[PDB]
Amino acid sequence: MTREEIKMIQKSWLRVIDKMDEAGLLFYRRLFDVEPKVRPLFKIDIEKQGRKLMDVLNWIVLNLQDIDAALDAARELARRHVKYGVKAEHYPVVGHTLIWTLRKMIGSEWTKQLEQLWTQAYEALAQVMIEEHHHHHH
Amino acid sequence: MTREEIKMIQKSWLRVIDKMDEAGLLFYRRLFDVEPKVRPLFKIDIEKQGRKLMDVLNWIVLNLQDIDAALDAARELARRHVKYGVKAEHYPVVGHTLIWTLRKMIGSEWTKQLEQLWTQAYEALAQVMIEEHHHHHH
Ligand code: HEM
Ligand code: HEM
Repeated sequence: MTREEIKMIQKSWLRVIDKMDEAGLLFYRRLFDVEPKVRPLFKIDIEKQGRKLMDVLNWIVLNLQDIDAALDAARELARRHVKYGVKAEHYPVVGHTLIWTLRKMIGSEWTKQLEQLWTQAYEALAQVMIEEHHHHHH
Repeated sequence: MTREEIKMIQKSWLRVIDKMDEAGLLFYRRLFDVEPKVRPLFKIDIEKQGRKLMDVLNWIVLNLQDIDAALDAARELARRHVKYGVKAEHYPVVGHTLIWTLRKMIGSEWTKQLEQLWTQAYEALAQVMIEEHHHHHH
């Protein structure tokens, strides 16, 4: 997840916080209208102090903030790559070669699911590093 | 990222480690055949001690292990949800309602990019929690 991405997530979260109570009511009312069967899981007076919307939003945001902080190490790695002469345009071919090599080495135990997981993991990490390359790239 | 997912990633990583040197050579040879222009970024004798494949694989795996450990808190949250009477089948509607509410509250500042980021973040967290529900679900 890139810095640009977490920034726009945080900004939209702040927008909801600004209208927190209104947003929370809207969430409950929509939830119970689309799926009345979950209504009994909540207090009869749940609108008065329940915070379902924020419970979910805050968990997401707090988790993403932890992941973003951890990715500072990847940004440090990218800065080293700048110094190695590596450019943002080089990341796709390394990724393709990574998957090509894994497919070869794992053989008949390689699966579409594995290919997807490794592809998504590489692509996400590469996107963080590419974002850093762009900042130093003169 | 679910426990099932990180397990299959780790298993495939162990398979590569078993043939680490062979895999590393294959990676370099493929890389330089598809993109000879990156060859000068590497030592003339890079096959002898370079570890590009493992450098990338290990970074991915070590990052994913940290995220998996952090997700123990989400599994704890899911266990509480089991006790609240929540079922795996309830997660989609909460997610749809989350996005519906954000779209409403954010209005003309809501974007397809924001919708995608929030959708993916919710879906991923929900998948971790659903996996836990399945274990307790009698
Ligand atoms: C997600 C992608 C990548 C990851 C996780 C990664 C990881 C690493 C790591 C851990 C090192 C060891 C040195 C250090 O920590 O600074 C390294 C070195 C290096 N990487 Fe990467 N790298 C990635 C992408 C690339 C790309 C796209 C290239 C382009 C050719 C590249 C070329 C190099 C070079 C030239 C070195 C130093 C020379 C060497 O180790 O032989 N890397 N990389
Ligand atoms: C990713 C999805 C979800 C997240 C992050 C989440 C988060 C939370 C949190 C932080 C709490 C406060 C209590 C605690 O920590 O145990 C809570 C309570 C609760 N949640 Fe969730 N939840 C999610 C999905 C759901 C779903 C799908 C339902 C189904 C209706 C649900 C119903 C409830 C109920 C009934 C409570 C306790 C009663 C209340 O707080 O009013 N949650 N949830």
